Amino acid sequence: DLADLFPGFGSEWINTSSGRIFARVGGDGPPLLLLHGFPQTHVMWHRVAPKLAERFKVIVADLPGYGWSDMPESDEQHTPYTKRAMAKQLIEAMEQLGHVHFALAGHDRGARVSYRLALDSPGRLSKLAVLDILPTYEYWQRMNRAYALKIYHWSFLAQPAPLPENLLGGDPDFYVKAKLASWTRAGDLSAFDPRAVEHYRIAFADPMRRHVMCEDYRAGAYADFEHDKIDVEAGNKIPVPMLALWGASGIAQSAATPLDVWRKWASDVQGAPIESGHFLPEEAPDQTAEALVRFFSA
Amino acid sequence: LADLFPGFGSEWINTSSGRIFARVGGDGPPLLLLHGFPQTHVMWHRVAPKLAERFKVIVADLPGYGWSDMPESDEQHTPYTKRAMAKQLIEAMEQLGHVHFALAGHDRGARVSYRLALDSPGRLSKLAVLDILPTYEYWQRMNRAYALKIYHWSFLAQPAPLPENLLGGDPDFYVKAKLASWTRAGDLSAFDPRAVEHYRIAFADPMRRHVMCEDYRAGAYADFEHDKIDVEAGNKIPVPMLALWGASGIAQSAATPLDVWRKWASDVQGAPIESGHFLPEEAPDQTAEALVRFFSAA
Repeated sequence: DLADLFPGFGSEWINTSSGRIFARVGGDGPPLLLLHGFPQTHVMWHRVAPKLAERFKVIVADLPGYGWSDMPESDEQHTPYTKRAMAKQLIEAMEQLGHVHFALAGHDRGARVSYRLALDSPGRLSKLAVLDILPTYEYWQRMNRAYALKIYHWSFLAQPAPLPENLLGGDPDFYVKAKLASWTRAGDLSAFDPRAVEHYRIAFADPMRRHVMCEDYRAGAYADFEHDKIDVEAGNKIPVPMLALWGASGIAQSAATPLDVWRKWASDVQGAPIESGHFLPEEAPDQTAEALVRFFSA
Repeated sequence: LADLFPGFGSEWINTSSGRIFARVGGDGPPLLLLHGFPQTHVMWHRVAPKLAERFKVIVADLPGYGWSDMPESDEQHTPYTKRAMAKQLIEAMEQLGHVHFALAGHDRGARVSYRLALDSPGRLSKLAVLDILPTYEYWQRMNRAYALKIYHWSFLAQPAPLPENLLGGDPDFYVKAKLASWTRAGDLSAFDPRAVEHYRIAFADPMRRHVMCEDYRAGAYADFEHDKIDVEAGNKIPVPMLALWGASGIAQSAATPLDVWRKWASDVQGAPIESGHFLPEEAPDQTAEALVRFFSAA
């Protein structure tokens, strides 16, 4: 019994060669794909997608393996949950809608899908927005005591199965709520819509879903990092005009500005802090929506 | 629970910070053996008998571990800082009349030991640390590879009750996962099954698990801070010390251990042992011979 947090939006099951993508679709105008991250689902956009739906066809997609999207069978390399493979799957999903050139905003894992998409297939993107991430390579290259403690879950969830799966099963409700709360500015669940939290909680209550999320982070520690590394060493930069938003108290933020990081990764990047923790579209939807609307409006 | 030290006495030693449980046997110069995580004093059951031919062997449960009392922690995890555990073990040895003693530590117990040797070198005749580098060095070398190898350093250091809640769902799984994963063989075959029972039973207690996390929280914070002060002040252990490490243990990853220990100790000798992390259980002969040789010399 989950709430419909996108009234007026349609519900689409988009067939891909790797399984269905679930999407809420609303609005008209240029296509804009919105990708959620961990440990959420598409419903994390529920406060900003209506604002975007004023000017765009907004596709609010569950990542491969997340939410109501099918979970592709993983392999030893976690291939389907590498950002390269998710980007390819979402490109195929977007093609099923006849969208071969689209705007993309991603948050957290979905933002990693999104910059990887921009690196692999920049022709697919009109403009890219990434919310509160640095490239996965940068997290791993900056790995030190302080970051290891802050994003312990990057190493914890990347442990070989079934260690994180089994530990996550010890208190999945506590864990997903602890993640949501601890990454907000508030430090509790008060920034979230209780109906959205229920979406996240139900998704996280499913051990197969939790395993996918670990596959995602295992990809994030290995193949995703390797893919990123190849780009850094080749000097490959995202040519897609890009917006990098981050929470003043979000994950990506540190002394050195996330914009300065992305400038090494993107030829055309503007950025701005949002007074927010990690969950920009829910902790600060008005500031987030306006930033995206302003950046994507063309 | 099996008696793994036949002929060893049992002592509950009062300290200001709770009772320290220890098996005591042998005769000769006092030698304190300290276990680590997720073990208890019984991990010495294969080497202490040989040690007890030459030494008065005191096989203690760390403060908070095994059958030692669990001082209530605080927000700084003070009693489970290695500094505090060392002071409590000094007290305990004082109760027995041992103001100057030999000390062999493994894992967390080796962290207590080198901290003891930095804080109160006059208390130590000689020091052996088994399969560790200083906590500072683990954190200073916490790159992507090492963050994945010892993810638990950052996972168990997460604020309570996060790791405690995950560990509580299936504690047997985690303690066995840890014992297995750090051995050469990657399973539990190196361990006396009766010893595993001791470890599993200790780990079954939620308060014991909490202490373990407190240990790791101190490890991520106060312990690191205390180490940082000493390295950045150039303080070196002046106690003749033996560093043993497993060729397949934790210490050997991230750094060549003798090179690291030479920065920390003015009189250090080193020997790898073909073993995983659990030198005295995976390589009891080689470990006991190295310890006897080292402690019987000067």
